[PDB]
Amino acid sequence: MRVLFIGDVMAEPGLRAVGLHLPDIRDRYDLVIANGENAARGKGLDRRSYRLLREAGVDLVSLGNHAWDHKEVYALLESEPVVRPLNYPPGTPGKGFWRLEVGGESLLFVQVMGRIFMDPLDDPFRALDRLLEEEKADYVLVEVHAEATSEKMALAHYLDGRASAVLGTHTHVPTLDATRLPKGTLYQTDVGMTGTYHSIIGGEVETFLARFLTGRPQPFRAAQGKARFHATELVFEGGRPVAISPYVWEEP
Amino acid sequence: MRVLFIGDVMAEPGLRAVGLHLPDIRDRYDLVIANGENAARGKGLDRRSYRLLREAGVDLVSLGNHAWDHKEVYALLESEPVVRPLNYPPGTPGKGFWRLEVGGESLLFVQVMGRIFMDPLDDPFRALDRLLEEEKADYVLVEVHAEATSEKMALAHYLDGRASAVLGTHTHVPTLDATRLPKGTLYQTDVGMTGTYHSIIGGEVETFLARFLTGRPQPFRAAQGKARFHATELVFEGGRPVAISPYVWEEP
Repeated sequence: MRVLFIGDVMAEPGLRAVGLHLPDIRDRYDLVIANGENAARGKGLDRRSYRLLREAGVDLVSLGNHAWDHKEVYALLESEPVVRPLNYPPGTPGKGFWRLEVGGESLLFVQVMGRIFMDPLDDPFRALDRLLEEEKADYVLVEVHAEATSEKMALAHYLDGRASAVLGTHTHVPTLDATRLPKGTLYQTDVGMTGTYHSIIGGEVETFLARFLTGRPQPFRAAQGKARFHATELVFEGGRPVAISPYVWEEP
Repeated sequence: MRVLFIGDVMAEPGLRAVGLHLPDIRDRYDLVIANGENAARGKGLDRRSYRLLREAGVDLVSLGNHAWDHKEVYALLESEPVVRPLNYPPGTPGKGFWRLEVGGESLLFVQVMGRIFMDPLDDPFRALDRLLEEEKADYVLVEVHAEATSEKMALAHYLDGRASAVLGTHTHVPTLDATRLPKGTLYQTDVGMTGTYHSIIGGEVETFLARFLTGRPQPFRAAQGKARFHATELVFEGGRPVAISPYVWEEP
């Protein structure tokens, strides 16, 4: 099977890039997965954004810690192809994984959340052991939403030979390190954000700068401008991880 | 002038890569700068590491938060082309910037330390303002050694039009976002590490994997393996930043 994972869809720019370009390339994949944690104006996921992602060809959407920003996410999380970090404590709405079926083969998608430099949560390492224990598929893709590169790599290595591929997100900047670990698992530190980089982490330049220059609070505002579409191609065949390719498209 | 910035040279592997490869391409540049903060076994810069980097063709070595690990740096800081973060408080040994000379033109190089998810230091934003006011040069290259991508992009935009180029480091993974800001400043979140990626951030996989699984301390151990040479090329001509290009060389 051929899978395309779309990195963090920011606000309008991110949504526009996906809706504008994905249709032109959907023919090339069996499944498309995209992180839509900030798909709604730069904060949370809402019904509108979700429908737009799906209409562009997205089969499954992952979140992050900005997942509870909208009340519209709960409805989505319980009846739609949407997943929040598995890493969350018991009694947390939604699912931490999703099983995708395609042409006789299955793919288990798991999103997990890093802990260093972030809010304390369940051990992502052992949460993955428990999940891989009771859930089997031909291929396993694990999204590591985290700040620390070492933590992402520690998870990749801990998952080597078990997961088919491990892709990191949340850092909003694409990495040039796509490779395969010793036991054959594909890995990339960060797929990057899809949205406009004519910003600072997707936020409005002056607003974030003021945030850094004054040390005082600043209303979050999403930047607007031409965007970039960042995703990573993954090929899985023979129960094996075959290739990983960072992809990029620019809004004319 | 053509400047080459070699990203965080890790341990012996990093050193081996620069020693073997830099000599082969040195003639292509007027200036070569390399972050050597982890050059000594992974922690600090010693006489052997520095001498090796200089022998390969490195004109100026930068440090960072691991600059004080090896006490041999203090003597190096007083007489050799070595700089530590400008960001540090008064009374800190060594210089925080350095002026290089080529073909009559001048290059002001400055390294600055990030503050988010790091030990608190002076405001780098206003520190750069103070430096750029008193120090002038045909060109200005700023190294932003930080963990947070938002802080690196914030420093880049605050420096737009003022610095010829702004390159990030400390993350140990090259970013595929080399571009130019509105006022013409060249930028890149992270040049990446030069050393063996058959590890995690350069440490032995088991060691760091044990740190995440047990939550108990593990002394740091540098990993040995085949290394990669990661750097970024900078073209400065006519007094304007002309181009930025990530560079890669794999050790066979």
